Amino acid sequence: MSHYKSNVRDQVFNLFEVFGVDKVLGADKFSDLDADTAREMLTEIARLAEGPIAESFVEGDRNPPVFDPETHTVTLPEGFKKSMRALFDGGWDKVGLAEHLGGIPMPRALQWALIEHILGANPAAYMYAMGPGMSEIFYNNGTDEQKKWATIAAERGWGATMVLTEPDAGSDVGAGRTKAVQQPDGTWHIEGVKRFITSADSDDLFENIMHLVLARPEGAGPGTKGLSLFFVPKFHFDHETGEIGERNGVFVTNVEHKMGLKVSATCELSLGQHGIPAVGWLVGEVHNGIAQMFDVIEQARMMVGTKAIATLSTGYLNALEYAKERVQGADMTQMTDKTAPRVTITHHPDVRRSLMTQKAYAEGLRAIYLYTATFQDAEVAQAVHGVDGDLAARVNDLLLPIVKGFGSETAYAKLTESLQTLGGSGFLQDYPIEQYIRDSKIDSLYAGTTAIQAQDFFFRKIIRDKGQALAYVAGEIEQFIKNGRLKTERELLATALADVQGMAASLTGYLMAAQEDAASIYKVGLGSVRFLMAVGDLLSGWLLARQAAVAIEKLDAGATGADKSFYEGKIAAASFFAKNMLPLLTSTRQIIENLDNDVMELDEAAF
Amino acid sequence: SHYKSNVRDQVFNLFEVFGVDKVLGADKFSDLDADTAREMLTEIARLAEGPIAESFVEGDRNPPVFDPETHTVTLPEGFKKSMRALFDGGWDKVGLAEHLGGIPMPRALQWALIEHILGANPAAYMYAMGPGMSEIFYNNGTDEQKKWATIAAERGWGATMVLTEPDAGSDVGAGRTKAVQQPDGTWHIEGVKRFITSADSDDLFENIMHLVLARPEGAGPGTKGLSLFFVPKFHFDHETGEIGERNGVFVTNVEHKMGLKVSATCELSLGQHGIPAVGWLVGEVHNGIAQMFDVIEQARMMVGTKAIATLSTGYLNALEYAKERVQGADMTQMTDKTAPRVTITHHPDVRRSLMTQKAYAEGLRAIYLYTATFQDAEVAQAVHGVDGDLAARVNDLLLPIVKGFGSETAYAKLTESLQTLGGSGFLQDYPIEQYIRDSKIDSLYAGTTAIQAQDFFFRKIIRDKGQALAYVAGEIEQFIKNNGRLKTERELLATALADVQGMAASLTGYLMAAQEDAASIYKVGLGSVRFLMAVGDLLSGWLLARQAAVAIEKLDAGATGADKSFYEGKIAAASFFAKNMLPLLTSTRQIIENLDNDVMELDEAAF
Ligand SMILES: CCCCCCCC(=O)SCCNC(=O)CCNC(=O)[C@H](O)C(C)(C)COP(=O)(O)OP(=O)(O)OC[C@H]1O[C@@H](n2cnc3c(N)ncnc32)[C@H](O)[C@@H]1OP(=O)(O)O
Ligand SMILES: CCCCCCCC(=O)SCCNC(=O)CCNC(=O)[C@H](O)C(C)(C)COP(=O)(O)OP(=O)(O)OC[C@H]1O[C@@H](n2cnc3c(N)ncnc32)[C@H](O)[C@@H]1OP(=O)(O)O
Ligand SMILES: Cc1cc2nc3c(=O)[nH]c(=O)nc-3n(C[C@H](O)[C@H](O)[C@H](O)COP(=O)(O)OP(=O)(O)OC[C@H]3O[C@@H](n4cnc5c(N)ncnc54)[C@H](O)[C@@H]3O)c2cc1C
Ligand SMILES: Cc1cc2nc3c(=O)[nH]c(=O)nc-3n(C[C@H](O)[C@H](O)[C@H](O)COP(=O)(O)OP(=O)(O)OC[C@H]3O[C@@H](n4cnc5c(N)ncnc54)[C@H](O)[C@@H]3O)c2cc1C
Repeated sequence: MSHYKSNVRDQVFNLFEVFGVDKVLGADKFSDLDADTAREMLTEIARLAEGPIAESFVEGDRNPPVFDPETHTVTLPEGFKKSMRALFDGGWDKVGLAEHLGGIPMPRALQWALIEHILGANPAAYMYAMGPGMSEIFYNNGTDEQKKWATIAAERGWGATMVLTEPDAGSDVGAGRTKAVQQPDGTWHIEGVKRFITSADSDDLFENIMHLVLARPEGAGPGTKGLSLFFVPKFHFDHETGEIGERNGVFVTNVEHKMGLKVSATCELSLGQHGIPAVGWLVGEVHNGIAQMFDVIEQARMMVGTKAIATLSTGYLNALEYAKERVQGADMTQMTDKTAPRVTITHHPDVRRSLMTQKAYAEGLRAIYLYTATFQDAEVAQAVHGVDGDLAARVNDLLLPIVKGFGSETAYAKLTESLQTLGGSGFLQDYPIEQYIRDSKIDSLYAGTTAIQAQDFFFRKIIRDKGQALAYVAGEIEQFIKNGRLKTERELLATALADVQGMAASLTGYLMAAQEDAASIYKVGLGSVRFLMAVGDLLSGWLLARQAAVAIEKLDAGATGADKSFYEGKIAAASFFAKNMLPLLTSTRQIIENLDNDVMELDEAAF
Repeated sequence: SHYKSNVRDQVFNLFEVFGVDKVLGADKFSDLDADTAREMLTEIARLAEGPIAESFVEGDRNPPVFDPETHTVTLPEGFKKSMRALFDGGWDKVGLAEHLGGIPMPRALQWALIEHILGANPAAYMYAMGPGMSEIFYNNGTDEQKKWATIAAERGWGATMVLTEPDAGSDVGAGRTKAVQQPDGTWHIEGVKRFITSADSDDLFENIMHLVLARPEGAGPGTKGLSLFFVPKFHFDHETGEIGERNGVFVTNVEHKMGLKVSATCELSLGQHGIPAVGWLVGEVHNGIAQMFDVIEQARMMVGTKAIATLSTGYLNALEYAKERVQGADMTQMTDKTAPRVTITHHPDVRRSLMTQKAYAEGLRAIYLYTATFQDAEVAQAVHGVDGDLAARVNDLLLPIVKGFGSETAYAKLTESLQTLGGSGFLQDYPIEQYIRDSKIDSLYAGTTAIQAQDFFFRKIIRDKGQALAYVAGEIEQFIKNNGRLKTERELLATALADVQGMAASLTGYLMAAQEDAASIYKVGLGSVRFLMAVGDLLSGWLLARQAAVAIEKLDAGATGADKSFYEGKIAAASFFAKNMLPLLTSTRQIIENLDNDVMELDEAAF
């Protein structure tokens, strides 16, 4: 079979046995979707991901997209286009799409679990297929007239792009110089060159593409808040019928050569530089670009983190299958006996340490993104957590930099253990892990670098939030702590919580001390990413412990066979993570408590 | 041009810190002075930065192509040009014994020279490892065999080490390749070997000497039944060296790898194509694994230096980018969206990461140069006051540090080098993504990190009765006890030293409990790799601190300009490492002190 090793068993356990998302299924917005159908959908997309979607994982890498300068188009490999079709023909492009655009209503915790499987099998496939959901974002932000266009874009399944980055404006989006010039008929002419645009062309996958392009109107202010968002389609079209018309002046001029994620065309997007204007329409006919664009950035950040977690999961499972089957060496209890029976490497403790590490973090991460997703529907947050819409929004925003930044960095780091398990064979392309790594290194970069995530997590999602969302999550962790076979984990989780509390209190000191000493703010930057990672380790230990608490209930209730084995591994993962991962936060708090600006005062030439 | 060298740091280490110049001009190195050595370093560094780094990208993008019916590989023209450059300079004969045409040199200077090739195009050095392996065959050979070794050395033949079979990788002793004795005293070798580096080399050499482990018919099991054989690709005149008829050792496969592509990694079939693979019993004694380990020691030393070289040019590339790249405002001006833009070396997190790349890069350069000062008894005497026997013991202790800690550290910290480049870090246009891909293998070949950790504990500490480790502990303890501008660094080093002693005592405890309960040995396994990494971090902080003390002396004396900056960066690096990396070992010690066999007893099906 294929490279993509699924785990719907773990998804359902999270959705149903731990977070209780089924408690909303069958009622209200999800009236016509019951718990059984949800499991069947999860099983269906997992089989589609393992088959036709994973079919072209290797081809997309070894036979990558090509730029045609004769036509300013991109060619994609045949096998990848075949997988794209399999996804369209199942309607898996309409996941969580609003009902009035042809989607099936769902809790987003379910939606992202469905999404995970595509991202584990062929992540670029899902990215090419985010058009409809970006069309919906255009709908929510559009005028009534534009809402008709957006509807056409969703129903005909046009592709879509996020167009922010320029050569001199990446994390500083506000530094972009692309301009918008208003015309007499109310349209705008966009003029500029954007860089690193995903899916900017897609060969003949779609009949049109919607480019969501950020630009600065003539005479607008500086920074992000001078920016406006424009709807710029690859082709002109009839605003009633949808009939595709004349080519619009927005062309790809180049296709990057990347370490991984190769079948994802990443292009220089040139607007107006080829003899026809790039006409764009101002979204909602208001000047509000960076706020509007962030509805899409927020989705992209959720996707990138889930992708990372999706890829660590099948990394681990590939490594496990290999370890179970590979004979090498004697049991360590028989080390000196050179006649002793050879063993499979799962008998070797460093192998078992590295499998338990991959397992605990993979499953720990899956819980986080699903937990995060239970705060994205007001109805689910109320039903499962008892929190009103405003608190739900805030905790979702708090948790996104975790899903993206902590997921980003952990999945790549732990795939090293994945590959390691294969011994020398991990370095061969014959096995999928080296590509998992190359495909995953980008997740720490696009949709905001990890540092950008950490600076958002602290400055916006905590400080500007006055600690409300952070205080709410800490409250749930404390409640689990204060409540037998779980006493030791709880003791370690209590240390870990104090440690994170320590780190937050320390950093906030450095920040508010900056008013009498401006250089103090650098200590916030020096610690922000480490603080983010600790919060991600704290959440993983907590969520993993919750899961063990339930596995104990189900075991005491008499689970047997394959179920028993599953629940037994939750206990193992939870105690391992408590004992081997969490303690390191104590020394991290202390390191953060003793930060200084020596590294800032040092002259650049001394590096 | 991708490769950024650092002769200055090498000289600073060799001369101002370790005083390797105290042997130049006397005894074995009569005819080589310190001024000459500085010149050899800067020459090979210029060659590596030019003709040898020139084909780094080409070797990767246009990797060797295998012809299966000729059993040969074609290497890309540009890489072969680099090899001839290496040859025309005698850089294939670095440290080779004088009686083989080599220039006598202390091994510390030798690995310093080699570092440049490994940084510019590591696979080029591997192809060029022939003469040094001929010197090993020489040392282990009969008088008649010594004549062959000399021919092979001065004629510049390539060479391989042939151990791995499909089901014998870490367990070399499981290998089934057989050796059949012939009436005249030769042997016919029959078997298939896997993953053999440089097993074919296009036309770079007129012969290749395969050093093959094989089990003579009727010899015992495990590694002790093995014997080493001299198996030449071509038969040759034992007197004149004239090349004769092809020997029956043919490559039947070449792997497709994640990185290090230009290095042919071949399946080697001995005796399978109707022509016998004649082999000669090296030294005409049965002592294979002992003999092959002379080469395995070399290979382990090289892999580590390779990992370290790759991180150094990784960091230096990252530093140049960060110096030139403008993005964002100073965070003391974060709120003002009209504040001047700054180069990213101003941003705390970028400076945290550069400091991290620097401290580890230069910490690891010190470790491998330190290790190399115990590989000449003459140098060990002059620089350390240590007799030949302890010198060999200390060198054996440090090799798994160089290999195990060096491989894992370089790869991980390269993640920071790529991050510093932002999105451009994911592009092939820059060399870091290849650094990563080319570097992942170092944790695997020449023994995996688990194998390194296991060698380190059981053989280099326990079987050693702890005597080498105690010597090193002494030198760290002596540095702590000795100005007061390093008082904080010394306290942190004292903690760390104690923490590592904690680890070593704990693991020794688990070993001795296995006398009464064999399963306790698993605890040693669970902690071995963490322990190895701990000793590595300790050594880096100790060596970085020694460097700071010498930089303080040199700054106090009135250093200026570029020298001043260099010395200042050593101080900042030693202080950062002590305050940001060393404390984590305390947590690690507590984790090791509390290991359990839960993860061992768990049923495999629960993973
Ligand atoms: C196409 C499918 C596949 C795509 C895969 C990935 C695609 C990409 O990579 S797209 C390029 C992604 N680019 C980024 O993510 C930018 C990363 N850099 C940052 O985020 C910086 O921190 C920013 C925010 C750009 C710094 O600019 P500032 O002007 O300095 O930001 P402010 O803090 O002043 O906020 C101003 C304005 O911006 C909105 N905003 C900021 N942050 C958020 C968040 N987390 N969530 C929602 N909105 C946010 C706000 O509207 C804010 O206004 P306010 O007055 O402060 O409320
Ligand atoms: C030329 C192009 C560049 C090539 C680049 C490298 C390519 C490669 O990867 S080459 C293949 C490398 N293969 C390995 O590294 C094997 C890794 N596995 C191990 O090392 C295992 O731990 C071994 C040692 C194979 C375990 O087998 P055992 O029989 O169980 O070993 P013992 O501990 O009982 O000792 C047996 C015998 O071997 C000698 N020995 C062991 N360890 C060493 C070390 N570190 N250094 C020197 N010699 C060693 C000893 O002679 C020992 O006998 P003794 O009675 O204990 O003295
Ligand atoms: C494969 C790929 C696909 C992409 N697709 C898209 C797309 O579809 N749409 C789109 O709009 N963009 C896209 N991008 C652009 C991507 O979002 C940017 O690369 C990313 O936001 C980082 O910007 P940059 O490359 O300019 O890095 P830089 O902004 O130059 O950052 C370089 C380094 O500086 C650090 N840094 C920068 N500013 C700060 C600060 N204020 N504080 C601390 N550290 C800082 C960063 O951490 C990083 O390590 C894509 C990029 C890639 C690689
Ligand atoms: C690019 C490349 C080039 C190579 N070149 C050469 C060459 O020139 N010459 C040569 O002789 N060999 C060469 N090799 C072989 C290489 O040395 C082996 O791949 C390596 O030693 C690991 O062996 P293996 O692949 O069989 O993996 P395995 O031994 O099967 O390792 C699988 C996993 O099990 C673990 N494991 C195995 N045994 C134990 C144990 N006892 N205790 C704890 N953990 C254990 C390992 O750490 C690893 O995580 C090369 C390999 C590669 C990838």
